[PDB]
Amino acid sequence: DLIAKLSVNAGEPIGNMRQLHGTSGIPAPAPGTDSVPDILDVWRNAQVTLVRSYDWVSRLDTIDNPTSLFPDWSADPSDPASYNFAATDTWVGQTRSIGANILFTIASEIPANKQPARDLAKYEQVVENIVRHYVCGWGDGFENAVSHWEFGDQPDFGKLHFSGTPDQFYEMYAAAARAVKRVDPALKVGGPCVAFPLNEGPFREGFLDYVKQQSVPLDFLSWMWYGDNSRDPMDFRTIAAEVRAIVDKYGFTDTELLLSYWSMTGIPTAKFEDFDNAAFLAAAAIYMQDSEVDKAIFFRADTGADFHYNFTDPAGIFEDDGSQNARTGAFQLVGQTLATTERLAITGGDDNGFAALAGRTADGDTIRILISNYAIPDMYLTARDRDVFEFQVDMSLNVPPRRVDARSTGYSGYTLEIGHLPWGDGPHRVVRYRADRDHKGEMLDSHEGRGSSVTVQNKLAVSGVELIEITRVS
Repeated sequence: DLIAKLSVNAGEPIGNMRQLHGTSGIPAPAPGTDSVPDILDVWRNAQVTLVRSYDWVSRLDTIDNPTSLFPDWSADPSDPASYNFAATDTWVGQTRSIGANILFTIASEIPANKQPARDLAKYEQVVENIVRHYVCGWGDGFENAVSHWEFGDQPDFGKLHFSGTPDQFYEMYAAAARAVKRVDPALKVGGPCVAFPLNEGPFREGFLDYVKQQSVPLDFLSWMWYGDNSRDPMDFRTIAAEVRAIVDKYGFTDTELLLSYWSMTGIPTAKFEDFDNAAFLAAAAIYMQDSEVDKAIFFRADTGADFHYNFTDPAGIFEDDGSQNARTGAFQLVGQTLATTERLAITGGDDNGFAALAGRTADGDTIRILISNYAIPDMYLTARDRDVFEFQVDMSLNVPPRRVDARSTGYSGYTLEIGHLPWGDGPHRVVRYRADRDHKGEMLDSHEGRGSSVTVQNKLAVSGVELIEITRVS
């Protein structure tokens, strides 16, 4: 029995906690998409802070399409009646009602249609009034509902998401950026959602070169990463460092890095245990808290019901019927930890999958200590002959060298000493929540005590996630 030894100083912040708990997916029914469960309250309890809109039925299709935001491209682009906002309005309102911001992805109806825009001038006008609808109340719209506007989704994923040329993609990006900034310079615009971020190409170097040479705004560079071929929660930090270096190389030192998709698996035939995945995503969140990632979108916090490809994506962490499990439990405990504002020092975790993170709320009355015990499986600790991952859709991408020395320490439990509780030595409450092979994030036990220090110990086998919550008792 190997027992990890953790210590937290609860009385002094080391710095600000960074709110990286973004996600994508459909949280509740909307007109025309009413078959999905209502899980919006779970997003609220998880303290989701950012929602990518791409998986909604909220596409700006480049041909005529009833479900598109502009369904008839012959219609008057100045008339609100020409726009189809109803379902998107519902999802925007749902997202704002839980206090989350929106990353609105401007994209065609992938995969049914990936053609570029036929009429760039009209495309630009239509993008601008979509923005005005969600930012300036245009056409019975919202005020300041969408802070981030993304153009693109995996243009380098073969021709499966974009069938135009790179030049056509770049001009479309510039039109969208012009329209967003014309509505409100304070809005953030970016792209292109690189699918293969360690691969040179027209949508990495060629995209950065274009926005530089043509002086196009780029508030964030967006990209994706999945753990399919590593199962290593460290990957997101590793990739972000490399992306940061390439973006800086083009002079874009103020541009943020936005992780538009991240998941243990992104291959639609991937197989995994619920509890392994839960521990992975908690460890990944902890590791990327110290990284070049500035904003992150977990893929995907719903049932995986995909109304574009018309299947159930296994990356959807909820059960088909909306019910909960270890993944949804870990998702909530992570978000609650990331919602603290003052990060606290925790010492004794490691970089081989026993990840720990501590923080306290702004009012000082709640300490949260998040612990994931995750083990990279043995078969993923073998170095590859060649650091390229090949998969069927036949495609290939560059992957980082595997961390062959990152085998789990194999802890079976932990003891945790929290000192200097900030409200003093009076009454406090200790509550523990667990997501593992037997639990879905619910509370396991609790007690009340006194003193400015508290010691907590538990068995916590690999593939388990635990949240320790310490509160002042009134």
